[PDB]
Amino acid sequence: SDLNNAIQGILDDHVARGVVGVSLALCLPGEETSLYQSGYADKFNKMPMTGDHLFRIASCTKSFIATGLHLLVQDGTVDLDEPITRWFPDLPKAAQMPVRILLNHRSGLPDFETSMPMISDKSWTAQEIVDFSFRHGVQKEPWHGMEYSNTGYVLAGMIIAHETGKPYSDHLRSRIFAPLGMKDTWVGTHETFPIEREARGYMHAAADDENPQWDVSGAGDPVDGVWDSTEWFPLSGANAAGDMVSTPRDIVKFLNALFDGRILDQKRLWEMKDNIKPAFFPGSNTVANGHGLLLMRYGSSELKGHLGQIPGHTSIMGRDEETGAALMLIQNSGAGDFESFYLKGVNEPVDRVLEAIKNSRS
Ligand SMILES: NC(=O)[C@@H](N)Cc1ccccc1
Ligand SMILES: [Ba+2]
Ligand SMILES: [Ba+2]
Ligand SMILES: [Ba+2]
Ligand SMILES: [Ba+2]
Repeated sequence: SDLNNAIQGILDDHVARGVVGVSLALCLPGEETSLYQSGYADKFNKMPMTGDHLFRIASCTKSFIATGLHLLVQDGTVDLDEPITRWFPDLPKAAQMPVRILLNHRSGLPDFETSMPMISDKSWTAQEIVDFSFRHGVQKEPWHGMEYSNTGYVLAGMIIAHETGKPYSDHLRSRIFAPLGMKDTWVGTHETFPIEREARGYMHAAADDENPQWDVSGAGDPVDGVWDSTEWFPLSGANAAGDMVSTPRDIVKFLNALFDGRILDQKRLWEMKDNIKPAFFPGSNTVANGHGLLLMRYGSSELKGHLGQIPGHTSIMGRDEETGAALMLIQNSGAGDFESFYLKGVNEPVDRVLEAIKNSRS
């Protein structure tokens, strides 16, 4: 179609800007998932990006942890409004923290991401990360306002594990990956994934990388204007906040099933996607969030899904509720600064795609 051609052109233009590679999966109503790629999986080997290359999805993981949690709500063992003192009795302010605040970025919890060394081989524990957060972050009052929280999701993961008696990867695999045939999806803290299949991730030595969000010391020198950051950070360090590995294809599988109502009942899905308040994420198109899903605005279209930033892999997934379209776009270029083109600019091709879809429907 002319749509195919416009979309490939969008991805082509984006890599021509200096993005190493990009992988897209897009499903439209009444149609199969279409896959598109441009540029390279591996910059130095000049290996072409395919629909089978795996990426670290970063915070897109949170949508799966939220889903996992809401599933345990359905099982009747968890209440979205009950205090987390049940699982975390000695956690400061826990009595003011209902289960839901862990998912909605309004808990005031101290965060760990900006203090955590991104270059490391340390195997982290969920509790280590929690203790590390309280050591290095600033805690605010629950319900102070929205401030993006990775710690809330780590604690969510710990609930999943206590309520099921196994690592949270087991719950996500049996209740989500298996039933939907997501065969190319892994949970990084608790599962070994095949590195040889992963697209390489690239941090760019860019001029607009002024205020890096990460401790990226120990990097060494850039080759051809980039670092290969694929294996800088062990995924256990992100844990339930960003440890998943997947393909745009598998992500769209998840997204179709979620919005179709084939995972969560009507009430848990409404909670995830419709029970919303305003939300900010620096550099991004985020305007609101629910309990596991961000609302990201692209002119006259909006996606409900998530963004993900983990060194070298930059992702946007979501569902446009008006058009029915589900998408996951991951590039293997990034930087440290939220406002860098290599981070924030992942939104440009996304915006262009939603407007091309719109055109072909007008
Ligand atoms: N926006 C993101 O995708 C990152 N917060 C994911 C992440 C969590 C924890 C550590 C590193 C990375
Ligand atoms: Ba500086
Ligand atoms: Ba390492
Ligand atoms: Ba509109
Ligand atoms: Ba037209």
